Amino acid sequence: HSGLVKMSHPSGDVEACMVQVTCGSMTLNGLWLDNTVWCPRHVMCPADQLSDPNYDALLISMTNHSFSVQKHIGAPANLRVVGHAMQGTLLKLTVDVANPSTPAYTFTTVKPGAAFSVLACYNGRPTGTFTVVMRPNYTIKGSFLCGSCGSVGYTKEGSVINFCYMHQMELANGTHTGSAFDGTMYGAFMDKQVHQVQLTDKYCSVNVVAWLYAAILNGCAWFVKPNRTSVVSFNEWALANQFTEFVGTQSVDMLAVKTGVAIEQLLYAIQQLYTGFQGKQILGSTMLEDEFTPEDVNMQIMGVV
Amino acid sequence: HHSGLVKMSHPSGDVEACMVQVTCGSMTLNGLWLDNTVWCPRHVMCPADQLSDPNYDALLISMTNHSFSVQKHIGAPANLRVVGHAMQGTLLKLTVDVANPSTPAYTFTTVKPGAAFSVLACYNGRPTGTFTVVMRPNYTIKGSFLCGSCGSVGYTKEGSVINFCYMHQMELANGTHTGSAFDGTMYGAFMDKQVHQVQLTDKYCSVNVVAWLYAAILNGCAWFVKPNRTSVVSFNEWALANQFTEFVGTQSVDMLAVKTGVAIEQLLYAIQQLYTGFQGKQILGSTMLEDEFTPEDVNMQIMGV
Ligand SMILES: *[C@H](O)[C@H](C[C@@H]1CCNC1=O)NC(=O)[C@H](CC(C)C)NC(=O)OC[C@@H]1CCC(=O)N1C[C@H]1C[C@@H]2C=C[C@H]1C2
Ligand SMILES: *[C@H](O)[C@H](C[C@@H]1CCNC1=O)NC(=O)[C@H](CC(C)C)NC(=O)OC[C@@H]1CCC(=O)N1C[C@H]1C[C@@H]2C=C[C@H]1C2
Repeated sequence: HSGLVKMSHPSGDVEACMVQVTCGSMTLNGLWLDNTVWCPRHVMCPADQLSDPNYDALLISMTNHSFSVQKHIGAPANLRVVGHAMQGTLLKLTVDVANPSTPAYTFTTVKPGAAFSVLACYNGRPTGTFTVVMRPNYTIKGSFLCGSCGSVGYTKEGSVINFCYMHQMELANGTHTGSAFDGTMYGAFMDKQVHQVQLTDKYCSVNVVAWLYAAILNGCAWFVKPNRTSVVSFNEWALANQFTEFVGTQSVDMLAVKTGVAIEQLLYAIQQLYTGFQGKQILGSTMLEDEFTPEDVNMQIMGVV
Repeated sequence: HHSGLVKMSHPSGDVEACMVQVTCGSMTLNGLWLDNTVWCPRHVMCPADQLSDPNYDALLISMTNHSFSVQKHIGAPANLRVVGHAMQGTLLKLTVDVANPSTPAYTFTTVKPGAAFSVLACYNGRPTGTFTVVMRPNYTIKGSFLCGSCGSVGYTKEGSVINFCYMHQMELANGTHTGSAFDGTMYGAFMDKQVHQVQLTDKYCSVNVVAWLYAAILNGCAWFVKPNRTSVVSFNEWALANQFTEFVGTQSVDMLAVKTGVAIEQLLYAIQQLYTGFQGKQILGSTMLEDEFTPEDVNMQIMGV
């Protein structure tokens, strides 16, 4: 065993922020921070109108009294809405009570290849947690059912929660996408119930490098050769072979120092392994793995945060 | 026949009233003053001899409120007292004792590749020029910035609301530029330190090339239009093999297709042929594909939408 698992942040601080938002006949989840509740704006749309909503007119049609916000877990509460606004694909509802359990937090956009934790919620109740990597095509391979919209994704730096994702939709191929908290959708997606052009996914090269380092840290290094491929040369190759371009980080550099294996050795290895594992395995796998980040490998195997 | 297309920025007056000079030690740059907050690049704290690998966490802890001098030069001049300081990603959040009386209605958003925004280029807190750029697919912009321009801001405008999307940070080796969003993340994989950085490959923005071909058709230049069509799905496979972004249609593109009667798929086919060479002909005075004008630019400037 590699010692790697899909590891999420503990979810308790975020659980204490989750609420149910109802607007007429629709209901979904919201995030209660300070005096604000964030939720997907399509809670305003009638179920027979999700294909072509005019969110501007829907917002005008609403009053503060049109929204009901309920906290179900912990100490239950019904929150009076005293203001409402739209930002991109999210609603910003102002409530009369500040969440007493508001954690230290920021809003940040997550980048392709980076990992974050998701708290899956239904009717304002947390039901599970998992971690995903933002794919190069700005989808995530998640697990979301009807009623999950408004479920949140986040990272944590120290005690500060960095909210990066609010769930909106499932694509035809079964992957998922949603909004950052500036209200933009990830990728080119729109929050309407129409089939949409979803872009080509790629192998995340930096994460494949991290995984090969995890294998070396486990004493599995049959694929390591003296041969090296430069970052520039690898990146020209990656463009032709459905890999993201490799951008080194201090986290990757720490793996290189610990193992004594240079990044360029693993970039050469990836080019060979992409043509076939030749009947061999790496960490029990016969294919490249890009769902573990350099930070994952440093933390889980080396204890370096 | 001049197309009627120019690089058209928003009037800058609303944003000029928000620019300030921020000085820390012997480093100076520009800041954005909204309500009681001044945003600026965090490398204002870094000594000029330390920019290659700054310890920004240690630098921030060493500062006091008195380390920062904030001055408004244009309009009604003022020297603003800093009463709090914090770091959000690659930006500093300085709290000042007086709210900007000229704060416009505003939001913070992230701009996506191919989208246009306006830039107010500033030096020592003084606006000096305005221009418009499109975010490149490698998350750089083709700007015009010199020493002292950091903290210059980019924005779009929806109605009277200014959507701030960019704070200038650096110039890359190839002469292009990049910066931060106001969540503090750098665009792309870039880091705000003075070191060599991998530059991802740029691509043609297919949606903008399509917009430009519609501009040509609207101007009576339609020799490249044929009955032949390429589907979006087929074009996007071709695009990944030819350094184009994948095409995602929008309502703005659809408006161009309806006005001209030329289907998107006809222009996707045309792009594929034109990319191999214009065969000695010109389109709107050019012998190569143009991707610096958006569907919205064409709708606004040519059809007057
Ligand atoms: C919000 O809770 C919900 C989350 C979804 C539900 C299933 N899994 C999820 O992650 N979001 C939606 O239902 C959104 C709402 C939009 C953004 C206004 N719609 C959505 O995800 O739609 C998916 C696709 C898009 C086209 C479409 O009709 N459709 C639904 C599928 C499901 C049924 C089988 C085929 C169609 C109908
Ligand atoms: C802030 O005012 C300033 C704006 C720059 C100045 C020139 N044009 C701009 O856009 N920003 C900087 O000086 C930053 C500071 C960093 C982020 C701490 N550095 C910067 O822009 O460096 C640019 C230099 C000069 C041109 C160039 O290629 N380059 C990058 C360095 C790094 C590699 C080693 C030498 C070259 C390549």
